[PDB]
Amino acid sequence: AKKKVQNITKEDVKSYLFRNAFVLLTVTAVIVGTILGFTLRPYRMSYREVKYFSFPGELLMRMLQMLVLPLIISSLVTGMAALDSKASGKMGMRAVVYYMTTTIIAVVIGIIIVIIIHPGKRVTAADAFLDLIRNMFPPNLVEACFKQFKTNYEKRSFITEELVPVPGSVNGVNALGLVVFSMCFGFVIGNMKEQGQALREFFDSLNEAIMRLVAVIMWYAPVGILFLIAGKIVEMEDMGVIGGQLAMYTVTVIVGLLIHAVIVLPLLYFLVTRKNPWVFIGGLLQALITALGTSSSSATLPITFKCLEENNGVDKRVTRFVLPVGATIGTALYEALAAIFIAQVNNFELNFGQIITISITATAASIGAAGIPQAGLVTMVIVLTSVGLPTDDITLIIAVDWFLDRLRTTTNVLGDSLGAGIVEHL
Amino acid sequence: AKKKVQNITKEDVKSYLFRNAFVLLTVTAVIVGTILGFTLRPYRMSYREVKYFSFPGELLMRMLQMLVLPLIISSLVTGMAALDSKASGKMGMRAVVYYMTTTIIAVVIGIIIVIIIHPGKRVTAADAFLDLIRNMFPPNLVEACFKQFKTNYEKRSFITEELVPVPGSVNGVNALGLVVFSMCFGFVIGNMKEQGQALREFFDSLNEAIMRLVAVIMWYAPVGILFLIAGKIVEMEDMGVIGGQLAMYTVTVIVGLLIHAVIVLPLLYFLVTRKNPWVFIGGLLQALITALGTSSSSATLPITFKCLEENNGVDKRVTRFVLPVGATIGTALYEALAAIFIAQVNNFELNFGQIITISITATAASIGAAGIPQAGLVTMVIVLTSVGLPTDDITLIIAVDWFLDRLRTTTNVLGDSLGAGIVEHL
Amino acid sequence: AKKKVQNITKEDVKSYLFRNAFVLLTVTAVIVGTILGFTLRPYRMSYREVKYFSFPGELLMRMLQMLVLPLIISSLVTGMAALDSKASGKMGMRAVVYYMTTTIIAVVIGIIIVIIIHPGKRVTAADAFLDLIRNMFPPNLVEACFKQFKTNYEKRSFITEELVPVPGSVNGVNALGLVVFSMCFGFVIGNMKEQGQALREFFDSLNEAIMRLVAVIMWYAPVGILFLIAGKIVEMEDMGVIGGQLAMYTVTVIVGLLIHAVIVLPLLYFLVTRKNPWVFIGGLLQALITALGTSSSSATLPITFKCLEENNGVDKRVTRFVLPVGATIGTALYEALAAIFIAQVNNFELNFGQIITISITATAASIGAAGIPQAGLVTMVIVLTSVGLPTDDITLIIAVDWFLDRLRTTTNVLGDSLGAGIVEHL
Repeated sequence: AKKKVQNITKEDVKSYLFRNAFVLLTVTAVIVGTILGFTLRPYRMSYREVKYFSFPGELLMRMLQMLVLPLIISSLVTGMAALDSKASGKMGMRAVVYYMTTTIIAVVIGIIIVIIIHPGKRVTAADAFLDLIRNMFPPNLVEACFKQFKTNYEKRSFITEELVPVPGSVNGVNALGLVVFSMCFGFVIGNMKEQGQALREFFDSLNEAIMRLVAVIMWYAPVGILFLIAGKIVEMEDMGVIGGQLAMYTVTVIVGLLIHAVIVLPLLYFLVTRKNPWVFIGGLLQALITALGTSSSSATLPITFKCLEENNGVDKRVTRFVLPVGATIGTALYEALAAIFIAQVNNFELNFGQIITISITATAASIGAAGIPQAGLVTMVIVLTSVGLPTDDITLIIAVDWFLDRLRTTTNVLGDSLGAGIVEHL
Repeated sequence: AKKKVQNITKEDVKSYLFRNAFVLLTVTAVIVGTILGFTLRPYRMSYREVKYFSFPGELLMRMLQMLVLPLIISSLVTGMAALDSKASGKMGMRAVVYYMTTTIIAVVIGIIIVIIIHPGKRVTAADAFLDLIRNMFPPNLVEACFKQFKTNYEKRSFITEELVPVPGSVNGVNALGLVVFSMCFGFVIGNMKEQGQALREFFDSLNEAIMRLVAVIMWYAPVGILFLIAGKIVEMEDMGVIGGQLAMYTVTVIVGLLIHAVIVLPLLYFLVTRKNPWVFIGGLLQALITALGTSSSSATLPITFKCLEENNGVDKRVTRFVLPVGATIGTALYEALAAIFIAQVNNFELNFGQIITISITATAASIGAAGIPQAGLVTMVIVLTSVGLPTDDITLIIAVDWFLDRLRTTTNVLGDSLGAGIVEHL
Repeated sequence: AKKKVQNITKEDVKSYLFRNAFVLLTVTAVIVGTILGFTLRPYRMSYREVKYFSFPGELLMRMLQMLVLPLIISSLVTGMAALDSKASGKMGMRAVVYYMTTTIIAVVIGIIIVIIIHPGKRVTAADAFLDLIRNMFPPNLVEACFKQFKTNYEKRSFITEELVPVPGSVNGVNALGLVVFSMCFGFVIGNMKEQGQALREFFDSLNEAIMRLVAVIMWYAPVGILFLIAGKIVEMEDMGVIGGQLAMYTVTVIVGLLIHAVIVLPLLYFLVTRKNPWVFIGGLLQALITALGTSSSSATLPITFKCLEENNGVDKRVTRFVLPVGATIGTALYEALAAIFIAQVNNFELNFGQIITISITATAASIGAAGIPQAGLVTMVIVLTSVGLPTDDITLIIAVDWFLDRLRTTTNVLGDSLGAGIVEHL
């Protein structure tokens, strides 16, 4: 093995460097930012100076929270429009219901994990659920863009001392109502065979425009993350506790992802398929390695097709339509983990009623996240804008997201292949 | 007569039940809601409990006030775009001017009725008219979505004690500026013969999408109205006065609709046509019966064409273009009645200056209301959002709207047929 | 010469009157408004009365600040989309870079002039530049529509007395972020050869719709300006100082425009072309006279083509693509002059840090102003909404804009012809 790399060590790496430039550049940026923040700590310097130095970080944050809304709305509209055309039968509905219930299982197991292990170091619950149910329908799109709905207590109703609710408003970004409206509108427009042809192409072109808008603006990410890390490290005190907290987050996410991959998914596969998933893993290991390496679901998609066609012994007839609609419709688990950790870090009360609300917000946020490989930053922007919490804690959760992205894409390919197998069985 | 129904009484009603399911379901929902509210009155129960019980009612209200804006704007844009194409001559302008002046006569006679009979049991007038004239042009669409313009008095200007005006803003929904901007934009895009072809189809497809969005979401109306009635009945005290007020509203609306149908309209018909409208009624009674039964103007539209073609002795040449543009461009009278009653119920001052403002708001609201048969709820949402008054009083005015809808559609078919006759004469 | 006009004095002026009706009507309206304001000054009359009288002026202002946003966004989107198609090579990028650097030279020379002559009679500068850099990316389009970002000082941070910044928001219109987002989106959609074909036509049709929306609504301008002048003259006291200030503005703008025309532009032409610009002026004087007369760049565009083709001895090959993209992509100088004068009039502090911000705002505002000849009013609305200052001072700066428009169009044709020559040389 070591002899082959000693024979291939010739000076031809420029093509490989250019093909995988983004990951190396962002890793180097993170490393240099951490080094600069550590070495700039002794030099005491003012708050105005730290804002001046760290401006590009929040500038990148501002650009991403520009991109948050049109990206998700247009991508989900396009996906919903394409779902009806490709999945014209009952098996497509079966597949989407299967994927919905699997992601519900993922989010509930994740919330149970975060409740029981505590990674961080009716009075409101009923009100929180009530406000979520109301939040599915904000006043309209314009209000949903910049403020949510939140119940208050005006204390003057009706010898009268009670926790009387009263309507109120809270600023932020209301994705949940927006995302559900987008889902319904996409379903309606996809129900069109010919009447919606003109409308579908315009939204698709807008979707591709937003795709390349995200793509071109992401080349600024290295220096922005560099400066964000450098600015945030020097102003944050007691590095030991934050390091312990980020280590606990890393352990929590890695353990949860592996257990969801290798217990609940094999169990549900064996429940219905009644076959051995180990042979499936042996057949698909090549595709899994390719997904781990490239860290791109779309790039390894033909590899997955060929692997399931030749090695896994899967009938090819079902494969053209279940996989693409499923890909467009484990990300929710990671969103919920990040959101609950962010809520826990800033000493919030963390009631048992808001946990379900943040779980639903996270699972709705990740439906139309992006088609880019490195979608961690945009997803974190989505969830932090939808929940309203401050978005300054990006650095800690993105300092390790490069490996979490490989884990995300490998879990995605496992889930997609097993869904293809289960719909082949049905 | 009774023998025919005794011979047709065979057990084949499922098709008729399915065809007219919506009206029966909503009537049953209203009846059961009234019964439940009456029987739940003795059981004393808390305000939090009543909000919990009545949540689906305001949930339906929230969905309708979502649908209020895109529905009206897109429907009116499509109607204005189609008006220029179908009505390419001076007779189309004559017809639209005729319909505008008839609806002005309707709204003014309605406001005179509500002033003189009082169905309910320069200091501001000039300012109100000034603010309406300013309100035709809000800052822009985004501001018009969620807040209007309202003049205030800051009391500190220029030995200086005067009612000095000062600009201000009031939250709500500004339909009037939005609706007039939509009318102007639709006229401009309809002036295009070929350049606006691409833009027209996109808006038309969006219009059909909103049509079926309203259609699919209306299947939730029965249970929502059930719960709204049940929640509102139990919290409202002194049922006698509210029953008297709703009876007075019913008498007012029915009397006004009949008098506008059988005095002013026949008088203006005889003024120009110089013919006997009684023969017209005899010719069109079949179409009137069909409109009363189906309660759908679009469904009885071919019936109206065939009736005017064969029985009324009307030349067919004019009929393809006057009727459809007129239908798209008595509803304003009912909107004004409901709005003035809602204003009178909550003990508002009801100055002589705001009556013209609410009349103009109502007549602008009903122009692009909907194409659905049961458009009462959406129209009430439109007017209550455009005026800013609370939208909790829907139940009282919709408890009888099933019969008012038949009256509305029969008045609409009378007006459309008489307009077709008058433009045939010209 | 005088004999020819004595022979052409026959009574055929109705065609000329109709062709140039707008300028004569607006000049007559301004004159009559000034006369009415002067003669109504002795008649003392109340503030409510003056608002009643001057309502149509701010009504016109409201309509223009309706038109401000869609006009600029759609026109710039269309221009950016058309730029890539027509300018498919490196010479188009060279031309746009040349025009950008020329307009930067214009705006900087204008700001130096206004600083040195004073036409009117790190604490914030660094903060102002920081807020401008942040302002390129507002939260999103909806927030950018009605409020900007402005830094504040909360005075409670960390024995702690410092000018600590804190984020804040200020209402208005945020064109800069909107305009830069529009530029980027237009570039992205213009990069499409076939995929963006469907999206481009819809935006182009919307652009033409907005064009004729501006055109049709401008027929109301005469009476609106009449009433605005009449209302503003009578309420403004000490006419002498305001007359001196407007005379100083006229001198400043005319001197700056002529010096930018006949020093810096000929110098840069001689630097690269190494030819005599006087022969160029002799060749193009016919086109310059036509531009001065018609005051329309588009109308005299074929005249400019024929003049450069036959008299200036310019190769025709380059001329189809450099001129149109340059026209769509001296106006910035006039915008900056007007904005700095408006800032100076109302006794603002006028720090050395906000001057660059207002210069950048003005130069970004004029990029997608309009294609209409009399675009002064709309441009002033653009700049006053983008800066947030009151928009009541339109009358003083538009009382002479008829001649400034001829100067603007002649400077535009000089610049376009010299750019065509310089790109022919390259």
